[PDB]
Amino acid sequence: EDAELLVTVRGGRLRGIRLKTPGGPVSAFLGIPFAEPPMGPRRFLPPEPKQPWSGVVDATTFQSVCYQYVDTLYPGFEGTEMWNPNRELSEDCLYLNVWTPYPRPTSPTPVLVWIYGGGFYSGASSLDVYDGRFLVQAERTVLVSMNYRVGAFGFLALPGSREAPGNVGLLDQRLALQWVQENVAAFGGDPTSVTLFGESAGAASVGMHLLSPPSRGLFHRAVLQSGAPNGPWATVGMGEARRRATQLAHLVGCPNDTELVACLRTRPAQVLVNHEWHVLPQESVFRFSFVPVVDGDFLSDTPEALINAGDFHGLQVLVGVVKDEGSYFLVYGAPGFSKDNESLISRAEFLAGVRVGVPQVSDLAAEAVVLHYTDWLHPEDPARLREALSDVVGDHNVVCPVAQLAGRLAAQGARVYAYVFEHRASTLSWPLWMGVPHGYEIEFIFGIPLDPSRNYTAEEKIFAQRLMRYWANFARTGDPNEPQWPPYTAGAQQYVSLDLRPLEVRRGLRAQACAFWNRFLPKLLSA
Amino acid sequence: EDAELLVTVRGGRLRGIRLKTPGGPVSAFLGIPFAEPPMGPRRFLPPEPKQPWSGVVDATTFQSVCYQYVDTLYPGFEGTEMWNPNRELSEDCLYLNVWTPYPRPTSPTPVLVWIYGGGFYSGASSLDVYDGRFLVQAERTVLVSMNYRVGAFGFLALPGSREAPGNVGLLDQRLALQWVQENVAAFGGDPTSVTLFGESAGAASVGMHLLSPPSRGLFHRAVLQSGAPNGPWATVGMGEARRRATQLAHLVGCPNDTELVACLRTRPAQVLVNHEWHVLPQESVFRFSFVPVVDGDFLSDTPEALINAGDFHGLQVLVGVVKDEGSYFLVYGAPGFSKDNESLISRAEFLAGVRVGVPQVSDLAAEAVVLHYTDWLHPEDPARLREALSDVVGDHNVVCPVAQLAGRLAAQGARVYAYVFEHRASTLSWPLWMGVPHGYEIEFIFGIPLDPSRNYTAEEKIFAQRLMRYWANFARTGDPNEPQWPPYTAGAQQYVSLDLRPLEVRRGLRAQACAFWNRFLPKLLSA
Ligand SMILES: *[C@@H]1O[C@H](CO[C@@H]2O[C@@H](C)[C@@H](O)[C@@H](O)[C@@H]2O)[C@@H](O[C@@H]2O[C@H](CO)[C@@H](O)[C@H](O)[C@H]2NC(C)=O)[C@H](O)[C@H]1NC(C)=O
Ligand SMILES: *[C@@H]1O[C@H](CO[C@@H]2O[C@@H](C)[C@@H](O)[C@@H](O)[C@@H]2O)[C@@H](O[C@@H]2O[C@H](CO)[C@@H](O)[C@H](O)[C@H]2NC(C)=O)[C@H](O)[C@H]1NC(C)=O
Ligand SMILES: COc1cc2c(cc1OC)C(=O)[C@H](CC1CCN(Cc3ccccc3)CC1)C2
Ligand SMILES: COc1cc2c(cc1OC)C(=O)[C@H](CC1CCN(Cc3ccccc3)CC1)C2
Repeated sequence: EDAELLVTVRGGRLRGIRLKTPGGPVSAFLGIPFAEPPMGPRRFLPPEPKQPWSGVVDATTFQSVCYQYVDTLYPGFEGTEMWNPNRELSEDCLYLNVWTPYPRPTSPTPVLVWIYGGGFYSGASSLDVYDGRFLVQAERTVLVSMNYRVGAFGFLALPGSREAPGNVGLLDQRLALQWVQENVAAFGGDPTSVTLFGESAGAASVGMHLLSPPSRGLFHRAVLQSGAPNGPWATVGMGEARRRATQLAHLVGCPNDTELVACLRTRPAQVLVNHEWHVLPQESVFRFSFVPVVDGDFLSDTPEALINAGDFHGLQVLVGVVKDEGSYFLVYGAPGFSKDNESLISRAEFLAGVRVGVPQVSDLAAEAVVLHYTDWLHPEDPARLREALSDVVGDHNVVCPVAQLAGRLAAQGARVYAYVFEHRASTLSWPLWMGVPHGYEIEFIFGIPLDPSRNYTAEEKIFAQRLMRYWANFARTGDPNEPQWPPYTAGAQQYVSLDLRPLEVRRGLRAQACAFWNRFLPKLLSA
Repeated sequence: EDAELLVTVRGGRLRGIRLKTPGGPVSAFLGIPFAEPPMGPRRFLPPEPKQPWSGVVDATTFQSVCYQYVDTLYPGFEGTEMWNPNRELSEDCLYLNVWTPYPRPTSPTPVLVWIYGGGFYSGASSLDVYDGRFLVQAERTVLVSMNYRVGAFGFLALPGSREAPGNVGLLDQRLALQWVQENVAAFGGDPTSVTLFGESAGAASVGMHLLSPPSRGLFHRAVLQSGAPNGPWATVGMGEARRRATQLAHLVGCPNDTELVACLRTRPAQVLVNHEWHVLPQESVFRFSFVPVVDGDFLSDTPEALINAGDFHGLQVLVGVVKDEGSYFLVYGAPGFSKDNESLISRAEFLAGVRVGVPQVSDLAAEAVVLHYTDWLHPEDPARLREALSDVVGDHNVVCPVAQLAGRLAAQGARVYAYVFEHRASTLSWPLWMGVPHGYEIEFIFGIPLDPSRNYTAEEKIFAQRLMRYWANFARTGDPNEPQWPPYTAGAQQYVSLDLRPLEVRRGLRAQACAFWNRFLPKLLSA
């Protein structure tokens, strides 16, 4: 046997596997249990630490994916399938993965912890696009990724109840981070240099750990890609969480909070998934039924309030967005959109699309959106309308929540670096009109282009290596730099473009659009 | 005696004067009485037709200027003095002026009728800049201009009362127009071709005659320069007119409508003028105490409603603005502004200036203004802030009311031509930062540069001749064209730039800005 692939952690012994990479081997420990399986009476409850085991746990393959909806929108299309579960679904799903250089580092090595996105309703650490093998070999880090509960299993909340307190998926993440603190040294990782990074709901997760004191001691630096805890999709208030939980019970034949959860616990996991989208109150894109709930516990206040009131001295954070954050979402409900035509919508479809992209706001707020995003010299031009609705959804859900987070953190003591990712992958299957869509920077950060079996270009490989170096520099030092990448500040608002050309420094994260969403529109909604 | 200078009109015989002009002689009949002097018991009352006289009235000089405030902001500065009364003040002021070619035309000639601006509180037909001799000689038109009551004497209203019904200044204008119908043929003018033109409050007056049926039979075309009847300064509601009238009475020692007006009729004219500005409810620029009142009589409803509900087929209209409608107004009250420095204001002064320029709106509405007019990449640049406040005032008071009117008229049957006047006069006394300010296209339309005694460049003389041709072409044919000047439409929104260069066609009268003022902001104020 190979001693490099045998590790003893606090709970017992593990057997890993040696993996090939174009640059040399790496060691991988996949499917390490970090919590007791949250099944049966355990459903909806906070995770409990995994009890010690005798013998050797086989950490040689990815474990199951947490129960979740499977996207049926374009069956067999690789653009949607790459995000779907690639292992069987199970509620017995709380496992994490460690990648380390081969042979294992003997001196403490900086740790990256990946939190996957997927709207808090989907995702898995086993997806191909999250393969940590390239980052670990090229940049000599330890990489950890964990599965955490999603959808009703992670975030159904009956606030006040002990049975379904909400946010347990976030506690799954915290438990994995405590696991890293306690065991990552056994794999050569340095528990004193832990950088959290995540995308979309994973980024929103990272931010929530920044704003929750019990988690803030489990890591040192943060990377938020295309997501933020203050996103209008990332949290729900207590009353709407209760209504969504109560409607879900009703749709599956249930029924006292205790009595309601007890009946929910009797239902097959798949039954809850089958009705998940039906508890959304209005037609929408970029909205998800079961998300973190602001209840005073995990989050003592709203993320916006917590951001505006925080001392962030000593924090370095790396944030950014893709060029077209909104386009991807339009084909899941905006009238007139399809990946298979050019989606050259009419003004009437644009107007209807605005209510789908900004659901549950006053007619006055919707008019304000139409005012800002209409070119009144070309009010009915279909191409401009398509781009404008994509900007509405992208600005409102991603860019402007990210800009607000970065502005407040910088103005309150944190060093912030900002990027816009502007390269469209040669391999992208989605239509050209979607531009650079949500999620398609991840494969470059993880160095997937280095995989020879895939058909990336030679400068795409160099680009991936640049990005891995930036990300790993930030993990090691708080500074992505080795043309220079300057910090983002509330005044100068500098960020860099990431593409095949050299770094170009630019100003303003859609500053005009984000003044509307971050400064004016809240005032309108309060009055 | 000279027969060219003798004319008989319905009220009796008139003697005029022969005027010299760089291009040839013109006949002028200045100071023709068209109403009984509205003095004593007649103050605040509708005008009464001039009773016929025996003998010959000498119409040889301008009559007195209607009682009015005199601008004291920069004493002896020609930029302010040129607008101040150049004849003694009197309530005995209801006289009009006719200019005709010498010798008198042999065939019926098109008539231009000028209505001066001055915020409805000031102005006079005698000002040097309204000298009709050049238009008449260059373009062989008949030109008429009238005095009409201003300030409290023209527009103090106690709505419902017979003693101060309001709008008598507009009835002064209407009576003069009836005089033109009955008498202009005696000067060679064609009463079937009468074109109204006016600037600022005169433009708004022209517009109100378009929307008042009794006036509509007295003219055929209209020209609105830098003003519109739907401007937020040009009308007041019944209750606010009553409150201003009542506060004016209170401030001059007056306690029943008839008893109140009777007490006011005893006060010296100058005493009413001395208190005129004190009835404005809030600190402001571009607001005037006594303006046309929406009463159900002269205006069946608000100008905005009448515009939106009217059939305008068969109407030709020429409308336009200067490049910098707002700058002039800032030195009358916006903090940090002066003609004598560069008025490089701070953000704090800008914010304060926005409430002065947009008085009596909700805090939320003010925030919406700040959002649209702040460049959030340069929120504090003094030069940009100065230009932004000027655009706020120019867009809100002039450009966007003119654009709304032009768009509605075109879409409802009228042929519309639109211009932006972009030439800054060589002789201009105001600082360079004001650009092309409110009012400074008038001297070119009237051909004042052809006066040799003045020091205009030769190119300005050519330019004035071009502009007179456009105006007279429109007056004769409804079409300024002889590069072509296309009609303005709600869709294409085409207009021409007027300066020393040839006609350049452009699109949108500040369209992004005016969507905010005309489409969104009203919805906000009602909610
Ligand atoms: C672009 O596609 C949308 C969606 O239609 C789907 O994709 C097309 C490629 C084609 O295969 C359609 O039949 C598919 O349904 C079109 O909008 C749809 O129009 C139909 C009827 O005309 C309607 O029943 C759907 O609800 C519409 N989908 C909406 C509103 O989201 C759209 O018209 C296409 N654009 C074109 C053809 O120019
Ligand atoms: C630009 O001028 C304004 C107006 O001030 C007047 O004109 C100046 C040329 C100078 O002679 C001033 O003293 C005049 O009062 C300045 O704003 C004024 O500032 C003073 C304080 O110094 C204050 O008492 C006034 O109320 C201000 N007036 C207004 C209308 O706000 C302004 O500071 C000057 N800007 C410069 C010099 O950059
Ligand atoms: C089935 O019903 C619905 C399903 C969805 C929506 C609305 C729905 O109806 C309201 C959405 O808005 C979602 C659209 C996202 C699906 C996942 N992808 C790929 C991706 C996954 C993870 C990270 C980054 C990208 C992005 C768009 C799904
Ligand atoms: C004394 O108080 C005030 C006086 C004025 C304002 C506010 C005031 O206090 C709030 C204004 O806003 C007015 C500013 C105009 C004065 C006349 N001119 C010249 C002109 C005359 C006729 C047509 C076109 C231009 C333009 C600016 C006057």
